Amino acid sequence: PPSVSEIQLMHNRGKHLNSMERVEWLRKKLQDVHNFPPD
Repeated sequence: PPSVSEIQLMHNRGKHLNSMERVEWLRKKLQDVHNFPPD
């Protein structure tokens, strides 16, 4: 489980900075904001 699976295999995360990951997944995870139409 290398960098290709540091997402699904690694939930411990924090593998580089990840702060660049977070702010992105916020919008696909917080409640994933794409659900505005899919309400």
